[PDB]
Amino acid sequence: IRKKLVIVGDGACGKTCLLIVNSKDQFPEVYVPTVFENYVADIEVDGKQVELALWDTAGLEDYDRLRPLSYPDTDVILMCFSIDSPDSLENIPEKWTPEVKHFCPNVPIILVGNKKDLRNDEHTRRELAKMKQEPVKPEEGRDMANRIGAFGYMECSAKTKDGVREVFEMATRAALQ
Ligand SMILES: Nc1nc2c(ncn2[C@@H]2O[C@H](COP(=O)(O)OP(=O)(O)NP(=O)(O)O)[C@@H](O)[C@H]2O)c(=O)[nH]1
Ligand SMILES: [Mg+2]
Ligand SMILES: [Mg+2]
Repeated sequence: IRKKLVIVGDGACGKTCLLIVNSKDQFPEVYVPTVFENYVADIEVDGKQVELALWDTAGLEDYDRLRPLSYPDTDVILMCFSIDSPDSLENIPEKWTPEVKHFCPNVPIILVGNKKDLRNDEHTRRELAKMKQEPVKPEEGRDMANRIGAFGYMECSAKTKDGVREVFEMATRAALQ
């Protein structure tokens, strides 16, 4: 069984790192903005054997006209924000859902909060407190998931691996149904 996954979301919100930790076990050393990229992951869910094509896309506006070339015939979308960036969550209904809904109107969406390891990070909390902000709360992520009609809401850390497996298990289930 082959299924296609496309990952989207604000620049630097952790998309590439999430695909790599899942499919190569290594955590990339240098932050390099994505143009486009492809990876493959073999996953097994409910005794079903699945070869998941992972289509990585650009968060940078520089590449907005390129990103839609990745959408044909998608089976599941991972729509991401970073827990260290409340504005990246605000941009989910502003830009990511409108775009996905247009190109892939009925494809299931998993809303994914990345960088969970930064929720309790002192530097992050101090930096955001300067703007009278704080890390995204799980309740806020889950509210947004409901608002946009996502299949599910998941949090993870590519850095520590917490929750990564479950994101891809959920995405595969979604892709199969
Ligand atoms: N603390 C922490 N940092 C992370 C995590 N995942 C990625 N990062 C860091 O965040 C930066 C951007 O990550 P990356 O995956 O490249 O982001 P992206 O969403 O693919 N960006 P683009 O849209 O530009 O391709 C990198 O410096 C990376 O090390 C995570 O789980 N925790
Ligand atoms: Mg990237
Ligand atoms: Mg915005």
